[PDB]
Order: sequence, then C-alpha cells, then structure tokens
Amino acid sequence: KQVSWKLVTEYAMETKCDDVLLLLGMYLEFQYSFEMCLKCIKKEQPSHYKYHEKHYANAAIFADSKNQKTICQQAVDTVLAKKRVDSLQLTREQMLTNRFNDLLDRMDIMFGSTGSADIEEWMAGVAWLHCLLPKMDSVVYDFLKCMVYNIPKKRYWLFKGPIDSGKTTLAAALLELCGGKALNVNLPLDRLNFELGVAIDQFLVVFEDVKGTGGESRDLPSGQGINNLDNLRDYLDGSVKVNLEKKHLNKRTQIFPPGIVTMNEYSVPKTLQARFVKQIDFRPKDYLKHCLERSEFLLEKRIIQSGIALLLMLIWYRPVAEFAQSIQSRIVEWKERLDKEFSLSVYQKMKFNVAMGIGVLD
Amino acid sequence: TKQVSWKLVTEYAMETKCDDVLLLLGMYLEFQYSFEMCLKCIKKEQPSHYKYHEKHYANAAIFADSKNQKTICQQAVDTVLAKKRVDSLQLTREQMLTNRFNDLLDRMDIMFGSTGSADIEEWMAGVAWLHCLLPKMDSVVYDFLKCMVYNIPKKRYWLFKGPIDSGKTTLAAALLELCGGKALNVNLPLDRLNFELGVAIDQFLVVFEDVKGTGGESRDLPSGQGINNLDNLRDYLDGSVKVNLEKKHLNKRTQIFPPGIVTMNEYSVPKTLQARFVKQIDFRPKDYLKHCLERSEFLLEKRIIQSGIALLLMLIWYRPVAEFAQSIQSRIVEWKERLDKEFSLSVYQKMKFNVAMGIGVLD
Amino acid sequence: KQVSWKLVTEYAMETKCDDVLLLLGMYLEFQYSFEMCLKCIKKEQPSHYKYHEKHYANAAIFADSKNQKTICQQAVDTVLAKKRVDSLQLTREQMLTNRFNDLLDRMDIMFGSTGSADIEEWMAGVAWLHCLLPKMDSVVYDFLKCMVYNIPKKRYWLFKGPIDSGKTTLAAALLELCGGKALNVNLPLDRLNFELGVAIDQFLVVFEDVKGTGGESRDLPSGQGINNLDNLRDYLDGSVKVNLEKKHLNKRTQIFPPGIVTMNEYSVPKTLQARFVKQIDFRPKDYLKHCLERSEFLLEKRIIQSGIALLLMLIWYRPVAEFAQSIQSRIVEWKERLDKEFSLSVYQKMKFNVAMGIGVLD
Amino acid sequence: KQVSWKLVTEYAMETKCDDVLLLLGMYLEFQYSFEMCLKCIKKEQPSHYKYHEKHYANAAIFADSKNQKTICQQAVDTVLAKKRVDSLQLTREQMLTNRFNDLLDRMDIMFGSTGSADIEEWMAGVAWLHCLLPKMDSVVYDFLKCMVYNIPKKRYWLFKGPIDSGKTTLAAALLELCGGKALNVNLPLDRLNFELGVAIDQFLVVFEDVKGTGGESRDLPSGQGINNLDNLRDYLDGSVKVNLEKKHLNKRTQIFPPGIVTMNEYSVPKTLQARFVKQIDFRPKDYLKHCLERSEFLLEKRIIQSGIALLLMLIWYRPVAEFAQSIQSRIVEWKERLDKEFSLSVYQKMKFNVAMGIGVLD
Amino acid sequence: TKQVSWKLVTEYAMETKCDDVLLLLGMYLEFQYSFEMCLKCIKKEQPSHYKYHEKHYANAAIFADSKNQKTICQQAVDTVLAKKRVDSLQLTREQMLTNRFNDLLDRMDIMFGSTGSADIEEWMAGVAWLHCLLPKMDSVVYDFLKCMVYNIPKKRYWLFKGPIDSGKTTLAAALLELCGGKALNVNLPLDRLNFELGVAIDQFLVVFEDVKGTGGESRDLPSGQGINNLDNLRDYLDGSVKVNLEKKHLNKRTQIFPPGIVTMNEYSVPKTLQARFVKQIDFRPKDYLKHCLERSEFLLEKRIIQSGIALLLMLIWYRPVAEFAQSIQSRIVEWKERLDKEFSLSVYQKMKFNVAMGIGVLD
Ligand SMILES: Nc1ncnc2c1ncn2[C@@H]1O[C@H](COP(=O)(O)OP(=O)(O)OP(=O)(O)O)[C@@H](O)[C@H]1O
Ligand SMILES: Nc1ncnc2c1ncn2[C@@H]1O[C@H](COP(=O)(O)OP(=O)(O)OP(=O)(O)O)[C@@H](O)[C@H]1O
Ligand SMILES: Nc1ncnc2c1ncn2[C@@H]1O[C@H](COP(=O)(O)OP(=O)(O)OP(=O)(O)O)[C@@H](O)[C@H]1O
Ligand SMILES: Nc1ncnc2c1ncn2[C@@H]1O[C@H](COP(=O)(O)OP(=O)(O)OP(=O)(O)O)[C@@H](O)[C@H]1O
Ligand SMILES: Nc1ncnc2c1ncn2[C@@H]1O[C@H](COP(=O)(O)OP(=O)(O)OP(=O)(O)O)[C@@H](O)[C@H]1O
Ligand SMILES: [Mg+2]
Ligand SMILES: [Mg+2]
Ligand SMILES: [Mg+2]
Ligand SMILES: [Mg+2]
Ligand SMILES: [Mg+2]
Ligand SMILES: [Zn+2]
Ligand SMILES: [Zn+2]
Ligand SMILES: [Zn+2]
Ligand SMILES: [Zn+2]
Ligand SMILES: [Zn+2]
Repeated sequence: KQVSWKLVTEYAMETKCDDVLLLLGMYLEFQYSFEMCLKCIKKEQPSHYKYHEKHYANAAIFADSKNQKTICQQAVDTVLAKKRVDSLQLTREQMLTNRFNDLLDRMDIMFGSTGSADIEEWMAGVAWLHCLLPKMDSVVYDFLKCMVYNIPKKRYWLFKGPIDSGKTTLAAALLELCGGKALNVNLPLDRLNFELGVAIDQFLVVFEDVKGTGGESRDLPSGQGINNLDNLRDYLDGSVKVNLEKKHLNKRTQIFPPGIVTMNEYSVPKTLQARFVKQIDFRPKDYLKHCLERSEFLLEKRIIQSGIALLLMLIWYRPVAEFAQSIQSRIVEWKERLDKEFSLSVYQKMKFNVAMGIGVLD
Repeated sequence: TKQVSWKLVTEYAMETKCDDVLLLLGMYLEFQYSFEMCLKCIKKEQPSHYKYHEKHYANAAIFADSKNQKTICQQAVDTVLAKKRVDSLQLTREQMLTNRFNDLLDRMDIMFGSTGSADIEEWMAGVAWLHCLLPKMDSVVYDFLKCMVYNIPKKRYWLFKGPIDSGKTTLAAALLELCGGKALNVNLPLDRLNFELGVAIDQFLVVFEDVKGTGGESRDLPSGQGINNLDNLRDYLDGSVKVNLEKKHLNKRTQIFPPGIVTMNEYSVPKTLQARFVKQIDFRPKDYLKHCLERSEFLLEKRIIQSGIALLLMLIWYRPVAEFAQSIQSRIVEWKERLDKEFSLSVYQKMKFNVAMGIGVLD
Repeated sequence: KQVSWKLVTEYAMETKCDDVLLLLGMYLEFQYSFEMCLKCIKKEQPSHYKYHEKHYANAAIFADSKNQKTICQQAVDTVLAKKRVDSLQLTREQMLTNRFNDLLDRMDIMFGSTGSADIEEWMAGVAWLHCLLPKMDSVVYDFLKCMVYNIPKKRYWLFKGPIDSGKTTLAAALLELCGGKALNVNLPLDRLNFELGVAIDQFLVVFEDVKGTGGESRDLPSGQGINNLDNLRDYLDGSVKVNLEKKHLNKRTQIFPPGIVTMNEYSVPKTLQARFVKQIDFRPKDYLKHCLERSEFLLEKRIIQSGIALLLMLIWYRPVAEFAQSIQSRIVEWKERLDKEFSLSVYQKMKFNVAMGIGVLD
Repeated sequence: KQVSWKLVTEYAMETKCDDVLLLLGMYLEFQYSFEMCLKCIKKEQPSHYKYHEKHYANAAIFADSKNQKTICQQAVDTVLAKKRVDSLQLTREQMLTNRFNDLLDRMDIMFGSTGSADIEEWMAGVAWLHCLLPKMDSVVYDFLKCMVYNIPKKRYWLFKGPIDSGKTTLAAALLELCGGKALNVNLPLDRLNFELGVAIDQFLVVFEDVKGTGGESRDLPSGQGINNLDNLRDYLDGSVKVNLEKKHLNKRTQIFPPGIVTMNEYSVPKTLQARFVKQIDFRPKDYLKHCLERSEFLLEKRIIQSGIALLLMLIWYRPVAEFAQSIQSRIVEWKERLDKEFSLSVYQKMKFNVAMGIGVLD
Repeated sequence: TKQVSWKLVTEYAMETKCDDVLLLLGMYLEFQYSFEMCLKCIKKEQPSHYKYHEKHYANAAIFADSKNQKTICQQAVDTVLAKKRVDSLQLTREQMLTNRFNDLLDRMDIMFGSTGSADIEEWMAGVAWLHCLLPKMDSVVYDFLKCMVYNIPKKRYWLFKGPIDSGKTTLAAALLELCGGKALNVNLPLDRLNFELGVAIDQFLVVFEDVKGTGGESRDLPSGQGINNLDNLRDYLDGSVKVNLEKKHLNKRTQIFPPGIVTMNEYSVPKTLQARFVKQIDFRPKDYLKHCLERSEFLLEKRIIQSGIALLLMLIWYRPVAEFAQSIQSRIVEWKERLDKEFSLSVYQKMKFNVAMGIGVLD
C-alpha cells in the first residue's frame, strides 16, 4: 500500500530518463491494466511496453501518491549521479561503446519486425554522406579517435564553409553518434555561463554557427561568437578544469568536453586557430543538391543528419578489429545483416546516382 | 475520514487539459457548492464546469476544507504538463495536429450547437474574407500544415512580409490557433531572450511576431534588433540539432526548436537568415478588404478572421476528406454535410463576391 | 481548537483582498472583543465592521496560530484564482459591470450617513471634468465601448498634449473607473518584462507619460518609452497571446489588455500610430486653471482624477438603456438621488463657474 | 533498520567527496551484494573497493530511503566544513603536506600491482618537464615556497610567452600539485564575482590565458582580462580580506589565494606588474616539440601537465630535508623506489633523448 | 537524553563569535571525539577548540548522529548575527571599539604567552617600522580612532593617496583589523555593486581599497570607474541619512553607512567627493623603509606591519592610559608594564634608528 521509490528509480535508470516530467508521464501510463493495454500490444514504445507489466502494481499505488514529483526527482537525481560517476570512472572508449550499444538497440528495433524504418533508405543516406567529403568513413573514424583520446589542445575540429555546404548535417550526425550537446555562443555573454553549463558531464560539444566580425565583404553578418570562443581558451584547451554552473549555481569543476565548431568562413584569430587540431572546408555540390531533390526521404526522415547513418557507415566500411572488443560480436552481426541486404554493386549504384545527382534509389 | 482525493483533481485537470494552477484552483472551488441549485450547470455556459460539477461535488466539498489546495493543484498541473511532454516525444507530428483538430471540432460542436452562441453564417463569412486575402488561400493553409508536420531540417519556417495592415498578423494568429503553439517577441533585449525562447518548450509551432530589422529609415520603419537576434538563432530555426531551452531559472529542456512563422514589415533580410525561410509570402493591402470590414464589423468584433476555427472551416469546405488524417475523416464528413446543408455554393460565392466588391459580406 | 482556513478565505473573497500583508493585518484586528469595538460602532471601515463580529471566534484562534502567513497565502491565492476564472469566463461587459457595482457600493457608503464625502463636491468634479474635453460624457462612453469590445488593433487611445493639459487626470480617472494598472515603460528594457507582468488578468492598462526622442524643439527630454512601445506591437494589437511573467511564481500567456498611452507631443512612428484607434489632443485652459485655484478641494480630495466622478458623470448624462440590464435598476436609483440633490440649473451653475474660471461652488 | 547518516558522512570524509551527485552515485553502488562484486575483486576504483563491503549494509537501507539527496548533502557539508576549518587553522605548509600525502596515496595505487600507470612513462614526463625551463626543479621548489609563505603583494607569478611555449602545461601541473582552481576572467564582469567565488577555501588559483590590449602588432586579439585583473588589486595583494560569494549558497570574507597568471605577452600596466613577484618568460623549443611528436603518450596520458609528474620531480631532485618533517619518511621510501627503478644514467638518457628531439623512451 | 541541545551549540557559537555556519559545523564536529586523550586539547593549538571540547563533548557526540546539523548551526549563527545587530544599534561607538580592543588583547595574551608562537620583539620591531612610515604615526592612529568613534556627519572618511608601494594598504589593513570592519571593492561594475556594499551591514568601518579614477594616464595609471562610483554614493560617505543595504536578494538593512578609509593612486578627485574626506594623507616611498624590510623579512612573512595588533602595541607604548576607555585602562596598564620590562627606551629607539638607516630592525 506504500509506493516503492526504488522501483521508480529502477525504471528511470533502465531508460536513462533524466527528465522529471517525462519520467512522471511515463510512469503514470503504467497505472492502467497491462492486460488490456494497446500501447503494449501495438509495441509502440520500448520505454513503455518493455516495462509496463513489471511496474503495473507499483504504478497503481504511485497514482494515489501525494509526492509524485518528489519521487521522480530522486529517481532523476540517481540517473544524473550515475552519469557523473561514469564521466569520472569510465574510459572514454567505454563511454563511446555504451553509446554505440544504445544506438544499436534502436537499430535492432527500427530495422526489425516492429520497426518502421527502411534499411534501404538508410543505406542511401550512407551513400549520400560518403559523397559529401573525401574518404568520409576515415573522417568519421579519425573524429571518434580524436574525441576518445581527448588530447590537451588537440580536441577541436573546425567545420568551415558557405551556406548549405553540409557543416550542420555532419555535425548533427556526429553529435548524435557520440552523444553530447550543441551550444549557442552567439547570444549575450550574460547568459553565456548557463549555456556553457549544459556541457556538464557531456561526451562532446558542438558550437554551432559561430559568427565573427570581419566578413561584411562576403555578405556575412557580424557577431561575437568568435570573440567569445577566443575568451574560452581554457575551455577548448582541456588542460585545466573549468568551472561550469548548471542550476543557477556552480555545479561542476571539470575538463570541458572536446568537440566541433562550425562557421561561415569568417576570419579566425591565430590564438583560436591553435585550438583547432583539424579544419575541414565544406563545399556546396550541385549533384548532392540535385540528388536530394529526387531523394526527399533523406531529409524528411532526417537520415543524412543521423548518427545512425554514420554508425551504419562505420559497420559497412570499417574492419571489426577497430571497434571495441566487447562490441565486436554485435558489429559482426550487423555486417552480416548488411551484406545479406546490399551487394557491393547495389551500394556502388547508389553512390553513382548521387554523383549523377539523380535519385539515390533510381 | 473525509480525505480529499488528489487523483480526482488530477483527473479533472487532465480532462480539461488545464495546465494553469490558479485556473485549476478557481474552477475546482466552484464545484464546492450544491449541484442541484447551480445556475452555472442548468444554464450551461462553460463545459469545463457543467460537465464535471456533479461528479466532483463530493471531492470538491472536502477540497474546500483542505490546507493544501495549491499543492494539490500543482501535482494535477504537473501531470498535465507530463502528458504534454510524453506526447511531444512520442506522437507523430500528424497525430499531434489531429489531436488539435479534434479539440477545435469539440469547441465547434458547442459554439455552433444548441447551447452555443456562435452564428455559423458569420463564421463562413470569415472564411470568405480570408479566401480573398491571398491567392489560393486554402492551398496556402494546406501547404503550411504539411510544412509544419514534415518539420524538415532548414525548411521549417515561412516568412510573412509586407506593409502595415496587410494581413500578416491576422493569418499568423489564425494558423497559430489552428495548430496550437506560442507567439514569441524577440524585439526585447537579448538579456531576456532565453526566457522568451523557453516558452517554446513542447510547442507544436512558434510565431516570431513583428520582428524589426535595421536600415528601414526609408519606409519610415523604426529600426530594431529582432532580425539580428533571429540571425543569432540559426540552430533554432534550422531544427537540425537540439537546442537548450530554459524555464524557471533552470534549463528544463533540450529539444529540436519548433518550426513556424516570422512576420515583419519590409526590412532587409540577411542571406544567412533568408536561407532558413522555405517560403516567403508577400502580403498586400487591398481597399475592398478594408471596405468590406467597415461594413462587416462582426468579423473583427467577434475575432473571426483571425481565428483558427475559421481556417478549419475553410479546410473542411475546400479540401478532399482524403487529405485529412484517417482517424478524423468521418468527423470531417459530418461537418462537410453540415456545411453543405447550411450553405449552397451560390450562397458562399455571394459572400466572396461582396468581399471583392468591398461591401458587407452578408446580404 | 484549530483555525478554519476556509473562513479566512471567505473574508478575503468577500473583501476582494489579494494582498497577503493587508489580509493578515485585517484579520488580526478581529481577535479583539467586538462588544465595545469603536472601529465597529463608529463604522470606520466596511472591511472591518461588517466582519469583526462574525470572524471574532476564528480570529481569536488565528491569533494563536503558528501558520498565519500560510493561511492568508491560501486565502489570497483563492482570490487570485477567482480573478483568473473571471478573466477567462466572463464577457468583458460583465467584468465592467462587476467593477461598476463595486464602485457603487463604495458610493453608497461615501455619500451615506456613515460616509464622509460631500456629494456636492463630487458633482462639482463632474462639472469641471465636463469642461476638460468637448462632449466629455460621450468620450467616456466611447472609451468604455472600446475597452469592452477589445477589437484587434483598435484597442488603444492616445492622450497627447503639453504639460498640465489633463492627460493624467483623465487617464487616472478612467483607470479607476474600469480597474487595471498603470505601467511605466520609460525604464530599462532589462526590467521591462517585470513591469509588463503586472498587466496579468487586468481589464485595462495605462502606459503613463511615455517619452520619445524627437522633442528638442519643445524642450522635451529624450527617452526610450516610444521605442519600447514600438517593440511591443503584438502586445498593443491584442491579436495573438503574449507571454507575461509575474516573477518566479506566476507566468501567463494571454491577450494583452487594451488601454491608454499618454505623452508630451513627441514624434510617433507610423508603426506605433497604427495601434491607436483614437488620438485625443489635450489643451491647457486658463479658466480650468483659475477654477481649481478657487476649488482646491477638487485636488486635495482627489476628485477630478477619480473613477467615481466619471461614474457619477455617466449616471447624470447617460440613458439607463446604455447600462447592462442587471445594473440598470441600481443606476435608476442613483439617477433619482442625483435629481433629488441637484436640479438642472444648480448643476449647470457649477459648469458656469468652471467656464468663468471661478470657484465651482460659488 | 534505518539508514545511518553518519556512515554516509564518514564515506564522504574518507574519500573527500564534496560533490553531492558523485557521492549519491558512489554510495548507491554499495547497495548491491559485494560477495562476488567484480568491481571489488578486480580493484578498479579505490573509492569503491575499499568501502563496498563496509558500507553494504547501510547502503542496502539507503537504497530504500526517501531522503537520499538530503543525506548526501549533510555528508558533503561536513566535508566542506572540514576544509573550512583546515583553511583557517592549519599552517600553509601543513595544507601542502596534506595535499602531497593525497597525491602520494594515488601514486601508491597508480604504480602499484593494482595500478595501470607505468612509472617509466611518468619519469619520462619528468625528463621532458626538466627541459622546459632552466633549473626546473628549483623553479618548482621556489614556487612552492612562495605559495606557502603567502607574502602580501609577493604572492603571484606571471607566466608569459608565445602560443605553445608551455605556460598552461606547467601551470596546470602546479595547480594539481598544490590543489586549487583555474579561473577565467576574460568573460564579462556580470558573472565575474561568481567565477571569483570559486576561489573560496582554495590553496591557490590560476588566472588562465588573460587577454589584454595593444597586441595587434603581435596578432593578438584584444580582451578585458588584464583590465579586469587590474580592478582586483586587493585580491592579488592578499593584504586585506576580500568578499567572495557562491550565490545564495556559500559566502566568505577571506584573503584571496595566491597563484599564477598566464598570458600571451600583452602589455601589463605597472600597477598590475607590481603584484607579480616573479615573471617567467616561456619559449618554444624545437626539440621539445620533436620529442613529443615521438612521445605521444606524454600528451595522451596527460603526464607532462600532471602534478604527479612534478611531485616525482621533487622526489628525484630535492633533499629530504626540504620536505615537511612528517612526510620525510614517506619521501625516503619513494626516493628508494625511484633509485631502484632508474639509475642516474638511465634517467639522464631520457633527458638526452628530449634534448636531441627524439622519443623519450627511445 | 537522546536529543541534541541546540542551546549549547548556540552558546559555543556565541562564545567564539562564530558567524560562519560551515566553520561552526566543522568546529563542533571536532568535539564528538573523546576529550580524554585529545591531542588538540593537550597541544593547546586552538583556543576555540581546547577551551570548549570538554564541556561540549557530550552534546557533540549526540550532534554527530543528528540529521539536522546544518539547521542547528544556522540558528546558532543567526543568534550571533542578532547579537551583532543589537550591539550596532545600542552600544556607543566607543564601547564597540573597546570590545574590539579587548578581543585583540585576548589574542595578544596567548600569542605572547607560554603557549604562543609570537615573538614580542619582532612585533615591537613592527611598531618601530610603522612609526617611521608617517610623521607622528601614533597621533595619526589616535586621531583616526577618534574620527571613527565620533562618526561625524560628512567628516567620517580619510583619504590615503600616493604612488605604488608607499604604505597605503599596509596602514589601511592594520587600521581595519585594529577597529574591525570590511574592505570593499568598488572598481567592479555597478551590477554587483549593491552586493559589495551590503557587506558593510553592521560593520564599524569600511575601507574602499585602491579606487581607480579617470585620467592620470600621464602617470601610467589605468583608468577605472571606482571614483565615479564613489561620487554616486555621496549619501553613503556623508553618513547623515540612513542608506539601504542589500544582502541576499533583499535590502536587509537601512542604516547610516559606516565611516572609514579610501585608498588610491594619484588620480584626480572631484570636489564633490573631496568634500566627504576630512583628512587626506599623502604617502611617499622611502628607500630606507624598503631596505630595512629586505633585511627584516619577518615583518612581511609574519604579516606584522599590516597588523592591527602592531598598532594596538604602538598605542599602548605611546598613548597615556587616560586616553583609553575607563573599562580597559587597568588592562592597558598591565601591558604598558609588560612592554617596559621587555624593552628599555634606548632598545626601542635603536629599532627605529635601524629602520631609518635601512638596516635590519633587530640587532
Ligand atoms: N555539400 C552540399 N552541397 C549541396 N547541398 C548541400 C550540401 N550539404 C548540405 N546541403 C543541403 O543544404 C541543407 C542544409 O545543410 P547544412 O545545414 O548542413 O549547411 P551548413 O550547415 O552547410 O550551412 P549554414 O551555414 O547556413 O548553417 C541540407 O538539408 C541539404 O539539402
Ligand atoms: N490585405 C489587407 N487589406 C486591407 N486591410 C487589411 C488587410 N489585412 C488586414 N487588414 C485590416 O488591417 C487590420 C490589421 O491587420 P494585421 O494585424 O494582420 O496587419 P499586418 O499584421 O498586416 O500589419 P502590421 O505590420 O501593422 O502588424 C485588420 O484588422 C483589418 O482591418
Ligand atoms: N486643461 C487644463 N487646463 C489648465 N490646467 C489643467 C488642465 N488639466 C490639468 N490641469 C492642471 O494640471 C494638473 C493635472 O495635470 P496632469 O493631468 O497631471 O497633466 P498632463 O498629464 O496634463 O501633464 P504632464 O505631461 O506633465 O504629465 C491638475 O492637477 C491641474 O491643476
Ligand atoms: N616550450 C615548448 N616548446 C615546444 N612545444 C611546446 C612547448 N610547450 C608546450 N609545447 C607544446 O604545445 C602544446 C601546448 O602547450 P601550452 O598549452 O602549455 O602553451 P601556452 O600555454 O604555452 O600556449 P597558449 O597561449 O596557446 O595557451 C603542448 O601540448 C606541447 O605539444
Ligand atoms: N613608504 C614606503 N616606502 C618604501 N616601501 C614601502 C612603503 N610602504 C610600503 N612599502 C613596501 O611596499 C609593499 C606594499 O605596500 P602597500 O601595499 O601598502 O602599498 P600602496 O598600498 O602603498 O601601493 P599600491 O598602490 O600598489 O597598492 C610593502 O609590503 C613594503 O615592502
Ligand atoms: Mg549550419
Ligand atoms: Mg502585424
Ligand atoms: Mg501626466
Ligand atoms: Mg595556455
Ligand atoms: Mg595598495
Ligand atoms: Zn502497456
Ligand atoms: Zn454547477
Ligand atoms: Zn470591530
Ligand atoms: Zn564492490
Ligand atoms: Zn580536544
């Protein structure tokens, strides 16, 4: 007759839910009969159907509790605590491995009998992405290594190029591939600290569309983004720990996460450039655009900016020995799944269509 | 022992989709008095009241004696907020719009029903006026809805541009109500931008109303910082990466910023920002639209032409049932029949004619 | 043995008290014996004498409570909840009607045997005000219609004119007549949202003495008031709901209230002028000035700036039919009272004195 | 059957944990059976394996508590209280000695049969660092003396030089060697006090990469860092106590900690220079760069920027007599360990390789 | 019983004048261990500890098991702050100074006693060096004290002005400690200005350290807003009307701002601001003072010349017993006798001579 706080926490931990309202909403859905539950029968959400039955009894009681929010708060704090421990005790490679396993879990479902994704359309995204930059699978691989090694002053990559050249598309994919947050430093430096606070315990960070000053010649608006980053050298450096605040108060002193900076060809101060271990210049390509025009599903289903598309790319191009030993078995399994559905020629055909700019699946 | 049921208050909040603690408190306290001698119920007036007073009388009676009224309402409101959060993350955007349409249809059943106070004839007149605001108006609205539903990266915002009193706000307000969402003001100092932007959390779409730019001294347009601010929010408009929205002195949600509309006078738009606008609609003042209104005061007095319900009526009247979500098609059919029963093509065409003539829409 | 929270709430509701400290102070007065209470017998304050005896028992216990503030907070929240429901469920005319009934209650007392107001001095105020603008009673009537109708983009009146021309006097009187708040937008926009939040659930708002820039010619100091208003087009239009915040405890998305803007002949951008349905230009008048010099009570007793003076004006000049059906019976009573105390010539004599610049009651 | 708050506090005290989420996370790991706990048997984390068995019983109960965060807060407050007492009552040498003992504790594990660190790779770091500046071990020794003596207006050292000259590398190592915080004063003054509040109860502080002006000729971006420092003369002097704040959390009036300032050779006002007892000019050296290119582990494992590398350097170079009496015996043990691991010539070869610009362990 | 005594904790805080919740928490937790073989008590390291461990052992043992440790300490600290508030409003300014002197003398009794670590000879050397910093130094200090005690409207602030390293901070810090008070920094933006000012609540005096002005760019002096900020705080320096000091998101106290000192380099001072300064002392660098220190490092290493105890020792050595408050006089006489037996006039004069010669003060 008493709610089990521990069970709510268990559910939060199992789904890695660190959103109090989301947790509250999800758990309240379990208060209803699992025997007569359509959400479970239709297998709509794993975070729901894989847990409804076990949590039914506790949820029924939870529904009558007067401290619902408080209970969920402790549950979420436990998830945050776990993330804090992992950030301090796991190797960065282990962190990425956990991320990859979560993505593979989503893949098993989305490409399984209860999924609505078409593996063929996703491989088409892999094809398009592999035409965006030279040796794309190596670019992605080298990025992962850079993020994992997290070497002082060799932690950031710069994505520079004209409008609609693919900077955000790839940055977004990489961000989802590794896990992390996108930060906006173009806003006033007043609320800057709080924006930077979002990076606490994150694997990596992406400073999106940072604006500079000298660029009115190229019809580029001026902003303080670049000046702001140049005032954050100890953040990009990753040598000394910085002081992040995320709760209207100082919450954590830590090495700032490594990451990416994307921008529109503004001038970059040498002091800031020294923080970028690699710079990639993106170039708009007619065929990529024309291909997208006839391959609308790549944007509508958000495939080319997905970390899942990048993960598939790695599974298709990279040798098993490069992946963490603990996950290799699972990788081999997906390599076999892919070979059984896409011959080399078929994939080559997709890339061909991209270069020709004529519908990837044509 | 006569203990108030928190679960019952929560159920009431859920059924009325009440996410306002004070509103919830005020409403529940009304169920405190006898259901028998209640003018509110017998005279109808408010569904959120008469459809629940009897069922909640007993619990409300106890609630009236509680020393934790606000706390109880808080948990009820949090449950409603939690449901909104789950839906924003788990429903398809089409399902979201469909839920919104069903809510509007519920209001329409009442307002145009026995206990209602609306005159369908006056609302259809609103449809007529709106159809003369832009070319192929019903297609403009349909295309807008698909854009909002598809939520395609960097192809999610429509720009409404034009002179004072050309219809930008009228249509934006109507679409905002049709889909559900919030209107944000980014003309205010960025020192409070995050707080305004935070209002977008869990919203279907957003409207950046009357954004001011620079270099507008030509058309006597006062300069402002709204355009510069939007250009600093490219990741918000793009909808590719999740943004960090703050609420209550604390970041409460990392999410893809909602798609939407930007309305503005004729200021210059930087290339970087223009790239985030999939479509631009140029609004133009029309004497006959003005003259028609002067003789059709009820359209403004009853807030009909700026209403999402007028647009829903338009969609029902013009679009094929097949274009609507499968789950609400039969409901759309009942309305098409209701409308066909109420108005012949001639009666409606006369309304559009009067509008084009700058005369009172009716008669 | 224990205090009845509901009783404190009933007192708050009956007195429409939404000020926690005022409520606390008032209820504590009821803890004393009422038998020989002079506040009661001399009927000094209705908020006191109509309730002391009834609340004595509960107040005596309240005085020994350890949660006085908390009890009154729930009471005030109930009052605020009622205002919230009313703002969303009553027609705007019903809102105005409720306000008029509250003013009439105050009038019943003021001009009653236990009141200290002289109805003749107040009618003198009506006379003076009726000489401030042409067809004043119609101006007030039209203003009320404008506020009730609350038509999109046709909701604000602009009071413009030189120093001491009567702008504030009339705006203050109208504010009290309808109920609402006066907002100062001449201060930094940084703390502007705070001020805008006071408009939550208000019937109308008055932006007092807004300063512009083009005014060197008239020795008028520059300010940001006009630019600030111009950044609030969606607030003035009243088409879409805006987002108001009343500190970290009461946010609200609602249509901004309609109202008034008063200013000193500064330049007004065409974009801002488009939000004003009517502009009234006030002019200083020597006789109005000379009259007041000889009718000091009009200022000392704050009569010409009172909503009660305007309500008396409407009662004297307007046809019963123009008032809401439910209040007409009461308006008739007051029309009879005014006719009993003032013949047409006696009232006309006050207007004569005003026009001639002499003591209104000469 | 009720959780022991004192035991959680003891665990926090033993691990010197002043991070509520970290504490919560670590203590929750103890709720699981330890009998066959691999984290324990494999001895992966001292903070875990040295306490799991002892805290299992209390932790199993804690897991069922509804006040987990509150329990952890009292525990963390105790750790913060202990640090506050220590900062006010211990001599600065005792503070440093306590830090050295904590570092030595980590060293016992790192280089132990259970550790993962290779003493050879760490001594290679000592060799590289010893080539960074002339008489490096004396530079570190003198720095320690300056920090311990904490002499008014003779407590800050300025590291100045071009990009990638070793300023941050050495400052980061000295910061970890002594314990303290790295502060960023390049950001706006708004949250300047927030950043400065981080210095509360810290042994020393490092103002990293302070931006100045008048450096356009050097292609150095302008900033307000130097200007900000010049407005903090009372902080740098350490004569009067200053007032530090951590929001509505922890406030404190204390003498500001002594420390380091690193910068890119901008101009320094005489007023500011007067607060720097010593200025070290760093210079890029081709061989140091070449050596690192062939000794990547020094950066990948963050060895040259480590306080442990510096402590090993002091142990190797400095006479036992210079260390605090209470720690001398432990220093002797380490000097014996090092002498056993490396002969004078074997260590000299490492320095030889660095000077030659080749792999340190080549 | 099994319950902690909050009253005892408060008593401990009151006796140690502890207004730091964390320090109080840390200190009381030390009493939970057996007093029997406590090393801290036998070694007589900290009075705040060894003089109370035995008495509080029992209560502390129970306190160690409490779940409301911080709450208990907060009530104790609040009591200390309440006492401070009462004293600020009800004691004469002389009594305030007297209580401060008595506290310093208590510290002197220990530091110069059998369990102390201070060398009276080294501190007397500090008096010697300081007496060489300005003409008639003992009279300067005396006059300063009278100015602070009298607290006369618009005659409450002294201005210390001079070049770098001339002794401004050295003397200001010593006087600050001698009288008790706070040092404020007004060179930082006025955003957090109200917060720094709040630090002066209930303080005897305030020191505005190193205030930067405009101009003076002719003497390599970086310009700042310090002076402009002080000129905007005229009602604070005047001390005629009460000002409103904020502390923790709210103006926690309306009071006469305390009197004090302002130190600065050679920047220009507006006449409006100069009018709040009753006395201006111009400090000047002296080679011999510098050379003396180079050969008397302990004066800086042990923070002697910047100490309030050095100035109290100076007053004791130079000032007539009659100048001290009646209540402390007998105590002052004891110290005068202690000093005379420790140092003959020629021995002290020799110290001043050495300073003047730029040689080690001692020997
Ligand atoms: N190299 C490319 N060539 C042609 N079209 C591209 C290329 N990359 C992306 N696109 C197209 O442009 C869209 C947006 O790309 P994206 O957001 O990555 O650009 P950036 O991030 O390249 O540009 P911006 O500076 O405006 O942020 C994609 O949705 C796609 O249709
Ligand atoms: N195309 C039009 N032609 C003539 N009158 C119009 C038109 N559109 C709207 N109006 C009239 O002008 C009023 C204001 O319209 P609306 O708020 O939509 O304009 P905008 O939003 O067009 O202009 P603004 O730039 O001032 O915000 C309407 O209430 C209506 O009376
Ligand atoms: N039309 C008028 N003619 C002469 N005197 C007037 C007039 N109107 C108001 N006054 C005088 O001015 C006072 C009120 O002015 P307010 O109504 O305060 O002026 P504004 O609001 O007219 O001027 P301001 O621009 O300074 O705010 C009255 O108390 C009265 O003495
Ligand atoms: N004296 C040196 N000579 C050659 N290379 C060096 C030297 N010092 C450091 N480096 C190399 O440069 C990198 C960065 O050094 P560090 O962060 O200490 O420089 P700063 O702190 O010297 O420069 P910045 O002003 O950019 O912060 C090191 O990781 C190393 O590879
Ligand atoms: N009059 C003096 N002549 C020579 N040296 C002095 C004098 N006063 C102080 N010093 C020396 O200079 C140091 C700093 O003095 P202090 O902090 O008081 O100067 P200011 O406060 O005089 O200068 P600043 O403007 O830099 O704060 C002392 O520690 C001491 O070594
Ligand atoms: Mg982009
Ligand atoms: Mg508009
Ligand atoms: Mg006025
Ligand atoms: Mg550096
Ligand atoms: Mg100084
Ligand atoms: Zn289910
Ligand atoms: Zn009812
Ligand atoms: Zn009474
Ligand atoms: Zn274990
Ligand atoms: Zn002891």
